[PDB]
Amino acid sequence: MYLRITNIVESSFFTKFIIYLIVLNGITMGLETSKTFMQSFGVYTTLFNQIVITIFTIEIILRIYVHRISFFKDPWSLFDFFVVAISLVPTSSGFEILRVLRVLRLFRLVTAVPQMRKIVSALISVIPGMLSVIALMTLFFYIFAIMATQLFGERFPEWFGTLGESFYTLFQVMTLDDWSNGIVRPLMEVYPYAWVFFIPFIFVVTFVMINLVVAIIVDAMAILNQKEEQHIIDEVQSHEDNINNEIIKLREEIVELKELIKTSLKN
Amino acid sequence: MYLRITNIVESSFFTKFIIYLIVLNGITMGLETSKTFMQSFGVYTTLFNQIVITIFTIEIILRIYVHRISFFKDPWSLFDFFVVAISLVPTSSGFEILRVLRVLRLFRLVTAVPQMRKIVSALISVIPGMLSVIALMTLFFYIFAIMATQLFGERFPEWFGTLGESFYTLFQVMTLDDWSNGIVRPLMEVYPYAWVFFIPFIFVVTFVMINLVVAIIVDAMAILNQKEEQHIIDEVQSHEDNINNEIIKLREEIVELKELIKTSLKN
Amino acid sequence: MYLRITNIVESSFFTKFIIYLIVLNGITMGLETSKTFMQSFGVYTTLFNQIVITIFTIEIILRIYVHRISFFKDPWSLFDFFVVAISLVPTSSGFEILRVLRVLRLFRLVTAVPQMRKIVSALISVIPGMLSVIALMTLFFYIFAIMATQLFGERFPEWFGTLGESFYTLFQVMTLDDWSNGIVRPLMEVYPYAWVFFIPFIFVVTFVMINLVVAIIVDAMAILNQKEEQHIIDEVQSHEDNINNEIIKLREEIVELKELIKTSLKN
Amino acid sequence: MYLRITNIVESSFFTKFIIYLIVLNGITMGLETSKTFMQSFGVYTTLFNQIVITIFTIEIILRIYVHRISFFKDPWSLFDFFVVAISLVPTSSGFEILRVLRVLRLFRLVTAVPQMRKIVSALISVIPGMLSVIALMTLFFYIFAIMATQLFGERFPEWFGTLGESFYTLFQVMTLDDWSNGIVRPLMEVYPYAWVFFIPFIFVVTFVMINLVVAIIVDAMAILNQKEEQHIIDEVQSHEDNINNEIIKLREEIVELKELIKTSLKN
Ligand SMILES: C[C@H](CCC(=O)NCCC[N+](C)(C)CCCS(=O)(=O)[O-])[C@H]1CC[C@H]2[C@@H]3[C@H](O)C[C@@H]4C[C@H](O)CC[C@]4(C)[C@H]3C[C@H](O)[C@]12C
Ligand SMILES: C[C@H](CCC(=O)NCCC[N+](C)(C)CCCS(=O)(=O)[O-])[C@H]1CC[C@H]2[C@@H]3[C@H](O)C[C@@H]4C[C@H](O)CC[C@]4(C)[C@H]3C[C@H](O)[C@]12C
Ligand SMILES: C[C@H](CCC(=O)NCCC[N+](C)(C)CCCS(=O)(=O)[O-])[C@H]1CC[C@H]2[C@@H]3[C@H](O)C[C@@H]4C[C@H](O)CC[C@]4(C)[C@H]3C[C@H](O)[C@]12C
Ligand SMILES: C[C@H](CCC(=O)NCCC[N+](C)(C)CCCS(=O)(=O)[O-])[C@H]1CC[C@H]2[C@@H]3[C@H](O)C[C@@H]4C[C@H](O)CC[C@]4(C)[C@H]3C[C@H](O)[C@]12C
Ligand SMILES: C[C@H](CCC(=O)NCCC[N+](C)(C)CCCS(=O)(=O)[O-])[C@H]1CC[C@H]2[C@@H]3[C@H](O)C[C@@H]4C[C@H](O)CC[C@]4(C)[C@H]3C[C@H](O)[C@]12C
Ligand SMILES: C[C@H](CCC(=O)NCCC[N+](C)(C)CCCS(=O)(=O)[O-])[C@H]1CC[C@H]2[C@@H]3[C@H](O)C[C@@H]4C[C@H](O)CC[C@]4(C)[C@H]3C[C@H](O)[C@]12C
Ligand SMILES: [Ca+2]
Ligand SMILES: [Ca+2]
Ligand SMILES: [Ca+2]
Repeated sequence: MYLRITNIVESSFFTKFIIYLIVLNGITMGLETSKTFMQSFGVYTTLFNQIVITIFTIEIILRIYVHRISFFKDPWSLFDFFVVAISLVPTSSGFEILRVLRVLRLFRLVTAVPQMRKIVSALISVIPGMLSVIALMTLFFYIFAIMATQLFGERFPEWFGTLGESFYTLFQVMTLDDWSNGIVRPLMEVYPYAWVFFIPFIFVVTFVMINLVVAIIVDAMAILNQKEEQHIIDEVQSHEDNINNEIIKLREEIVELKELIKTSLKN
Repeated sequence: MYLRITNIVESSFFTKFIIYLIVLNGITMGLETSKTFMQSFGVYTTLFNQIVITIFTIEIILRIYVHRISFFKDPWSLFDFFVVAISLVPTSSGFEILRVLRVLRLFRLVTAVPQMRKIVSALISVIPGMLSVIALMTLFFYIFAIMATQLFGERFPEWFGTLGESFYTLFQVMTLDDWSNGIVRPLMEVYPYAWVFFIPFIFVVTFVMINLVVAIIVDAMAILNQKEEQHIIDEVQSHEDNINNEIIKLREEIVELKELIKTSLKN
Repeated sequence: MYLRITNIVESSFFTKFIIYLIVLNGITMGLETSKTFMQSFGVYTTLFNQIVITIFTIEIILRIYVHRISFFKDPWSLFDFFVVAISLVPTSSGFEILRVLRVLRLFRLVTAVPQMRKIVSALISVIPGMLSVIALMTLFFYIFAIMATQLFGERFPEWFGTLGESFYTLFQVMTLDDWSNGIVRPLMEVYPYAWVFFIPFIFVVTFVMINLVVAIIVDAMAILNQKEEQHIIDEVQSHEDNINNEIIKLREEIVELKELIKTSLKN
Repeated sequence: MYLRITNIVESSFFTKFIIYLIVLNGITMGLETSKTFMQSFGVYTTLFNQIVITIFTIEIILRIYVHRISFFKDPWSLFDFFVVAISLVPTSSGFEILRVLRVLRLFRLVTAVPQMRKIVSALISVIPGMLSVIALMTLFFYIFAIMATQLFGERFPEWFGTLGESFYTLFQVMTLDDWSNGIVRPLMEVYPYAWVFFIPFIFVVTFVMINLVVAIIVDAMAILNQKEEQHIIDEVQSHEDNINNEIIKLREEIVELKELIKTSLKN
C-alpha cells in the first residue's frame, strides 16, 4: 500500500489539488459572510464545506502514513494537523468559537505554497534572538501594571481596576493610542502627577522599540561585513603570497648562480 | 514623412511647451476651487481648460503617430493617454465623478519631467520584490476579516457587519487609529475576550511591516557589499599581474645568465 | 585698532559672556510667563531684557566690524542678525505677534555652541537631496486637495470647504491623526465610496515616506562603501609604484653585464 | 571571616537562591493586586515581603564585605542597593508613594540575570552619544512652550495656561496624539492661524526623530567599515613590506653578482 500511497501523496497532482481546494474553500468562506447568499445558496456551500474537510482529513491521514514520525516533527504539518482537527469539532457545540476557528484552515495556503513558507520562515527567523528583549519588556509592563493598579485602580476601575486591566491600558498607551485626552488628562484631573508615570513609560517603551530595530539592522550588516572581509583578506593573502613566493625563487636563483661560480677554480 | 513631424515632437520646444501648459492649467485648476473666483473670472478659465484639453489631445495624436505601437507599451504614455481621454468626456453626464478625475491630468508634470519620472521610478521598483509579502498580508486580513464579521458583526454591524466593513475596520486598527477607545473597548463591553483577537492582529501586522523594511535595508547593503567585494578583489588580482609581468623580466635575465656562465668557466 | 577690537571679539571671554547672557535671558523669559512673578518684581525683568537687547546689538556691530563682508555670507551670523533685529522693533500696538517672536532669540544658544551648531548643520544637510521628493509629495497633496474640495467641500466645509482646509485635513490624515472615526467614517455616511479616496492616499503617502528613509540609509552606505573601496585600491596601487620601479633597476643589475662579460670575450 | 563569606556570595547557590526569591516575590506582588486574594491570604504575603527584604539586606551587606570599595562603584550593585533601601522605609506616612515604589525591587531580576544586564547595557550605550540632540530638542520645546503659553494660554488654560502645561500639550502633539481634532482644530476656532505654529512644530520634531535614527544606523555602519578597512589595509600593510624585504634580500644577494664576476679576467 505504502509506495502506492507514497507516490500519490508525493505527486505534483496531489498538492496542486489541495491548493485548488483551499482556494475554492476560501472563496466559499467569504460568500458565507453574506446572509443574502446563504438563504439562496447556503445548502450548496454548507456541504461543499463538509466534503472539503473530508478530503483534508484523508490527505492528513495519508501524509501521516507516508511520513510516519517525521510528520509530527514538522512545524508545517503539525499546523495542518491542528487546523484540520479543529474543523472536525462538531459544527454544533457548547464552545462555539471553534466554528470561527475553522477559518484558520485558509492558512493552509501558506503551508502548501513554498514562496509563502519562505516569507513566514524568514519572519520567524528574527524572533529567537528577540526573546530576551521580549522578556525584558514584559517584565517592564508587569512592574508598571502593578504600580498603575495600586495608584489608579480605585478611582479608575475601567482602565486600571485590575492587573489585567492596567496591562491592557499600558499596551494602549504604548501604541500611542488616544493616550493623553483619552487616558492621562482624565487621570490628572484627580492625580496631577500622573504624567510622571506615563511619560517616562512612553520614553522607555519607545526607546526599546526603536533600538531593537536599529540593533537588528546594524548587527546584520556587521556580519555581512565580516563575511566580506574574509573574502577580500583571503584573496589578498593568496595573491601577495605568490609575489612573495616568486621573488624567493629569484632570491634563490641568484644564490645558485653565485655558487656555480663558487666552484669554478677550486680544483 | 514620420520624420517631418517626428522632429517637432522630439524637440526641446514641444516638451517645454507642454510642461508650461500643465503648470499653467494647474494654477488654473486651483483658482477654480474658489467660488468667488469662478464668478469674477469663471468664463476665462473654462476657455483655458478647453483650449489646453485640445492642445493635449493633439500632442497625444502626434505622439502616437511618431511612436506608433511603442506608445501603447510605454506606461508613461499610457497614463498620459488614459488621463487625457478621461478629460474629454462631457462635463454633464450620469457619472459626473469623471469631472473630478480630470485633475489627474496634473500628474503629467510627473510624467513629463524626467527628474520626477526617476523618483516615481525608484519608488515603484521596491514593489515587485514585495508582491509575495503583500499577498501574505492580504490573505491575513482576509482571514481575519471573515473571523471578525462572524464574531462581532451581529452586535457591531457598522464596524464588522459586512466583510468589506471588517476589512475597513481592520485597516484602521493597523494604522493604530483610535483602535482602543474607539473600537476594542466598545467591543469588550459585550465581548470581554475581544483583546485576544485584536492585540495579536496588531502584533503580527506591525511585526511584518517592520521586518519588511528591515529586510529591504539589510539585503540592499548585502549586494552593495557583493559588488564592492568584487571591485576590490578584481584590483588585487590585477595589481599582482603588474608586479608579475615586471618579474617575468627577471626570469629571462637569469635563465640567460644560466645558459652562459659555465661557458665562461672554460677549463 | 582693527586688531585690538578683533582680539576682544575673538576671545573666549566675548563668546562666554554672550552665551552666559543668553542662558540668563532664557531663564527670565520663562519666568515672564508667570503672572504671579510678573506683577511683583517683574519690572526688574522688563529692563534686563532691554539691557540684553543692546548688548547683543553691540555684539553684532563689533562682529560686523571684525568679519566685515564675510559676516553676511555666514548663515549663523545672518540668523543672529535677524533674530536680534525683530527684538529691536518696538512693542507696536496690534503687532502683538512680534512680542512673542522675540523669544526666537534663545535659538542663539544653538548659534553659539559649536556642539549645537553641528547637529543642526547635520540635520540641514539631509534636506538638499530631498527637495525632489518634497516637490513630488507637495504636488501630490495639491492634486488631492483640489479633488477633495471638489468632492467633499459642499457637505463638509470645515474639513474640505477650501483648498487650504483640504491641505490641512490631508495633512491630518497623513499623520494618521484620528483619520477614520474622525474624518472618513463621517464622510462615508454621505459618500459610501470615500474610502476609495483616502485609503489609497494613505498608502502612497506612507509608502513614499518609509522609502525616503530607506533610500537615505542605503544610499549613504553605498557612498560609505565607495570611499572604503577607494582607500583599499589606493593602498594597493600605493606600493605598486615603488615596487615596479625598484625591480626594473633590479633588471638593470643584469642588463649591464650585456657588456660586462661580453666585452671580456673581446680580450 | 572573609573567604568563608566570599565562598557564600560567589556560589552558584547564592545567586540562584535570591533570583528565586525575586521571582517568588514578583508573583506574590501580582497577587497582592487582588482584593479578593488580599482578604484571605494577605498576612501570609505581607510577611513573605518582610522576609524577603531582610534576606536581600543581609545579602547586600555580605556582598559589600566581599567587594567593599568596588561595590559602590558598580552600577548594578548601586541599583540593587537603592531599590532595597526604598523597601526599607516605613509605610506609615503622608507620602505613601513609597509603598508603590517597593515593586521596583523586581528590577533586581534585571541586575541578577546576565542576558538581562547585557540588554540594558546595550540600550544605555546609545544614550551618551545622543545627549546633544536631546539638549537641542529640550531647547526647542522650551522656546515653543513659551510662545505657546503667551499665544494661547488665556483662552486655553487647560492646554496652555502655564509653561508646564504647554510642555505637556506639546509632548502630546509630538506623539501625534489626537493633535488635530483634539487640540489644533479647537484652537483655530479662536485663532485661525494656529496651524502656522503647530504644523512647523510637527515637521521639526518628526524630522529630528527620524534623522536621529537614520544617523545612529548610518554612523554605526560607518564605524564598522572603518575597522574593516584598517584590517584589510593592515593585510596589504604586512604583505607589501615582506615583498620589499624579499627585494632588499634580492639586492643583498645580487651584490654578490659583481664581485663574484671578479673570477673572469683570466683570458
Ligand atoms: C541583543 C541584541 C539587541 C540589543 C541592542 O540594543 N544592541 C545595540 C546595537 C548597536 N549600537 C548601534 C548601539 C552600536 C553601539 C556601538 S558600535 O561600535 O556597534 O557602533 C539582539 C536582538 C535581536 C538580535 C539579532 C537578531 O536575532 C537577528 C540577528 C540574528 C542573527 O543570529 C544575527 C544578528 C541578529 C542581527 C541579531 C543581532 C542581535 O543578537 C540582536 C540585535
Ligand atoms: C520606444 C522605444 C524607442 C524607439 C522606437 O522604437 N520608436 C518606434 C517608432 C516606429 N518605427 C516605425 C519608427 C520603427 C518600426 C520598426 S523597428 O522594429 O526597427 O522599431 C523602443 C526601442 C526598442 C523597442 C523595443 C525593442 O525593439 C524590443 C522590444 C521588442 C519588443 O517587440 C517589445 C519591446 C521592446 C522592448 C521594444 C520596446 C520599445 O518599442 C522599444 C524600447
Ligand atoms: C521576501 C524578502 C523579505 C522577507 C524577509 O523578512 N527577509 C530576510 C530576513 C532578514 N533578517 C535580518 C530577519 C534575517 C536574519 C538573518 S540575516 O543573514 O538577514 O542577518 C524581499 C522583500 C523585498 C525584497 C527586496 C527588495 O524587492 C529589494 C531588493 C531588490 C533588489 O532586486 C534586491 C533585493 C531586494 C533588497 C529585495 C530583497 C528581498 O527579495 C526582499 C527583501
Ligand atoms: C536617490 C534619492 C532619491 C531617488 C530615489 O528615490 N532612490 C530610491 C532607491 C530604492 N532602492 C533603495 C530600493 C533601490 C534598491 C535597488 S538597488 O539595485 O540599489 O539595490 C536621494 C533623496 C535624498 C538623498 C540623500 C540625501 O540628500 C542625503 C544624502 C546627501 C548626501 O548629498 C548624499 C546622499 C544622501 C544620502 C542622499 C542620497 C539620495 O540622492 C538621496 C537618498
Ligand atoms: C579579606 C582581607 C584579606 C584576606 C583575608 O584572608 N582576611 C581576613 C579573613 C581571614 N580568614 C578568612 C582566613 C580567616 C577565617 C578563619 S577560619 O578558621 O574560620 O576559616 C582583609 C583586608 C581588610 C580586612 C578587614 C578590614 O582590615 C577591616 C575590616 C573591619 C571590619 O570592622 C572587620 C574586618 C575587616 C572586614 C577586615 C577583614 C579582612 O582582615 C579583611 C577584609
Ligand atoms: C550627533 C550624532 C547625530 C547627527 C545627525 O543628526 N545626523 C548625521 C547625518 C547623517 N546623514 C546620512 C545625513 C549624513 C549625510 C552624508 S554622509 O554621506 O556622511 O552620510 C550622534 C547621535 C547618536 C550618535 C551615535 C550614537 O551615540 C551611537 C553611536 C555610539 C557610538 O559610541 C558611536 C556612534 C554612534 C553611532 C553615534 C554616532 C553619532 O555621534 C551619533 C549618531
Ligand atoms: Ca493616534
Ligand atoms: Ca563593507
Ligand atoms: Ca484619537
